[PDB]
Amino acid sequence: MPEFVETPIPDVNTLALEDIDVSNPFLYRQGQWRAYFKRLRDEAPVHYQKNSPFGPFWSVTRFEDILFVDKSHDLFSAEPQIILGDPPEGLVEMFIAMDPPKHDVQRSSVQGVVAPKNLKEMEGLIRSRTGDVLDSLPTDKPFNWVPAVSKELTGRMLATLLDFPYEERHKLVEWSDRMAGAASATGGEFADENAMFDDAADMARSFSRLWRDKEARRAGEEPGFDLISLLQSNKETKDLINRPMEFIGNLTLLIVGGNDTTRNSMSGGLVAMNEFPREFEKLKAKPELIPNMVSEIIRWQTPLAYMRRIAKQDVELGGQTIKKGDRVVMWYASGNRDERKFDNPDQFIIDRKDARNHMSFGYGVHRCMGNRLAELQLRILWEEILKRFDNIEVVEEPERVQSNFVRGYSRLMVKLTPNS
Ligand code: HEM
Repeated sequence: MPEFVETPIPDVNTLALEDIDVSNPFLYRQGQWRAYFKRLRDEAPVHYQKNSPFGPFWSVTRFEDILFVDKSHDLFSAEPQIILGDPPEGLVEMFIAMDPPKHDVQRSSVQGVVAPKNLKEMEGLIRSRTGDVLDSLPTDKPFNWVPAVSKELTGRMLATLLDFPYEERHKLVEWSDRMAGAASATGGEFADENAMFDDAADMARSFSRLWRDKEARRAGEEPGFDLISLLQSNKETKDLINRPMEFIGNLTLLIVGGNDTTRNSMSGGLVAMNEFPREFEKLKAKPELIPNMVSEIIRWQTPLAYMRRIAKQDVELGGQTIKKGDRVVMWYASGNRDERKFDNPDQFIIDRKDARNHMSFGYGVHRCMGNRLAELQLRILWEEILKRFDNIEVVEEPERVQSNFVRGYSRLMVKLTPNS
């Protein structure tokens, strides 16, 4: 797979409609994504690009149209992939890229790990880790929030969800980064197929051991609240290792789904607060805004820019005809900035009344399974921030990640001022 090398993105008004290529993974880093999507929403809301490095595709960029595509599982398929391109020549079936009814069967089998009753049992540990992390950070001198907080809290969460050995939690993050980030799939920075195969093999050995280990301990160990515990308590799933593709798939999806999304929500809120510092004063006055703010963070950031589908038949949309078999990209990042839905869509407004109606988790049968865990982690982060810090300043332009899919930060230099 060829690497994507950064070059300067031209002003969108300099281009013919036919030439707008929103698969470029530097649109986010260079700040051009907003104007590019505005033009599409306004002049070509259902747009066909016949020429791209990932092959041809439709872009759907308005909020209401994206809702329709996402909810229309009768017209659009999630199979075989939901990223714009393709993973390497043969690398792990996951229910995010499956249609009902098989989709439903697989998702039902793992969804209890994020049931409300279950999340209630994790809350104390999340809060204690969050507090410990924030207590460890330097004050009045800049540090990189991305490894210090966002990645650190996330890797700990991911290990808790499996019962993954805590001292090896980094491997979950690294394995997930390499998959999420294949150049061939998302225009991401990872171009070595061999390292992916090694990760795939190593992750399958690691999961297979942890399963056999936990079976051995469950003898007389009480089950915890992790996914593997729960799967080996439900009679339908207790044999899951005897179906290798479903076993590796469901576990991998859980880890990949919550890895960069939560990390980038955790980083993105500081970026939005730094761009609209009045909001942080508003928050300090009205701390009961935290739950609505979490929604507004998630909007505003939109951690995953899109999900892709294939048209099961010809479909009329936005004054066009999507043909059977065409790839179709639902641009959440565009829909969350659609002024037809959200007034002043680029402003971060903690008390925005319809923040909860964001599409960052999508809608329909694939709507994010981990949505409540993400919201719980983020509320707790901000509760714990608000107890400790009078200000939280970003001191350098953030470095943003190369990807058409992930909307994230690799460097975020922050200076904290304690309250007393
Ligand atoms: C802010 C954080 C998150 C964002 C923005 C996010 C976003 C998404 C999106 C856009 C989808 C597919 C939606 C669609 O196709 O309509 C999805 C699915 C999924 N997410 Fe998340 N997610 C986040 C956090 C999490 C976490 C923490 C986990 C796991 C603990 C997770 C697990 C999943 C899974 C398993 C699915 C597949 C659901 C299915 O296909 O039925 N997500 N997520």
